[PDB]
Amino acid sequence: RTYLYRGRILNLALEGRYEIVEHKPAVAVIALREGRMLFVRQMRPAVGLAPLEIPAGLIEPGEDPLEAARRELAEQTGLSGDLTYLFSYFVSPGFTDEKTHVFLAENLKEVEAEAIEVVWMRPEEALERHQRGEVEFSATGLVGVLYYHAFLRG
Amino acid sequence: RTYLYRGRILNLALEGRYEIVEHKPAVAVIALREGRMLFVRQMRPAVGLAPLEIPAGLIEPGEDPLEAARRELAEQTGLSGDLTYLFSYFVSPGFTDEKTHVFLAENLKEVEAEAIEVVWMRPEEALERHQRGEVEFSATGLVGVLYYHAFLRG
Ligand SMILES: Nc1ncnc2c1ncn2[C@@H]1O[C@H](COP(=O)(O)OP(=O)(O)OC[C@H]2O[C@@H](O)[C@H](O)[C@@H]2O)[C@@H](O)[C@H]1O
Ligand SMILES: Nc1ncnc2c1ncn2[C@@H]1O[C@H](COP(=O)(O)OP(=O)(O)OC[C@H]2O[C@@H](O)[C@H](O)[C@@H]2O)[C@@H](O)[C@H]1O
Ligand SMILES: [Mg+2]
Ligand SMILES: [Mg+2]
Repeated sequence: RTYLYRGRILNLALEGRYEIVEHKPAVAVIALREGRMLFVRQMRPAVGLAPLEIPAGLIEPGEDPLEAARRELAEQTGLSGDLTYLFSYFVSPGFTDEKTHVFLAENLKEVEAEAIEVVWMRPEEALERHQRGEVEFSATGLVGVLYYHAFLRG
Repeated sequence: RTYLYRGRILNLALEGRYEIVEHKPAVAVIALREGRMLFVRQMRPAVGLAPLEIPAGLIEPGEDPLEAARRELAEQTGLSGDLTYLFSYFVSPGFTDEKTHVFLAENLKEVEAEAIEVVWMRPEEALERHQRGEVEFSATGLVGVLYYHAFLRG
């Protein structure tokens, strides 16, 4: 594997004819309260718009998935809760090694008090808005919506 | 936006301090038959292993999402069916613009007869195997599993 670029959050490598983008692993937090899911939005230069996501971020040096999940939740929404590991997935294995660890957060409590918009919204509404072409989803946002519909109803 | 590299399936650009990887849009197909979901596996150099995915691929020039979905399904599994658009998501909006359009396939029929392994498996089994640390998920594979659990049971 030869490297053509070593950047901040990614390295561009070449493994034969395969173009490979190395990327730090990430975490995402699914949190439901009073029927609303905790989404977040921020301008994403890579896509030119603000998709609907759930609290997510990169795992920092010395951090394990659970600790990163806790930090991301607090820094982006000012909340903390009881976290449970759910599952993980490679965002796009065809070209990048970015792996995302998803957690569920319960018993949320505000521990703290601008570039990231906190968007509490019923998953049913996020889905319909998306179906209407009004809002876009990040993989984390869609996973949160589907997860809710499958195991958090009732 | 300045470009540091223009490759086969991706371009590495720089927009200010933001590192941006341009990538063609993709499609993914969710198909269920007799309680089993249609997964596929192939060695992915980017991650060094074969994660559980669902039929997916890049949209080619002149192709729209639906046509790409049809082509991918046939080329990877030799099947065709009635496709319905479900939703879309950006795989990792924090650095790439890759957008994936997900479809549901029904009334599958074999129209055709080696690098891609066709893996028919009950979503419940894929989830438990993953939870056991035996198999990894691509975002498409996880989305398929969650989608099934939320709307295809019974
Ligand atoms: N990192 C890569 N760099 C260059 N060429 C690649 C790479 N990965 C695959 N290819 C080439 O592209 C062809 C595959 O085309 P597709 O039809 O798009 O199918 P596939 O790549 O297997 O799945 C595509 C989509 O699913 C996700 O897992 C993946 O992230 C991608 O967005 C193959 O013949 C292969 O030679
Ligand atoms: N393309 C980029 N290139 C360089 N730096 C970036 C980029 N995108 C964001 N950053 C920097 O990284 C910091 C964000 O760190 P994180 O805690 O990781 O949170 P965030 O990037 O907002 O979400 C991370 C994860 O969610 C997905 O949407 C995204 O694909 C990523 O895997 C910000 O302060 C910002 O300056
Ligand atoms: Mg972070
Ligand atoms: Mg293709």
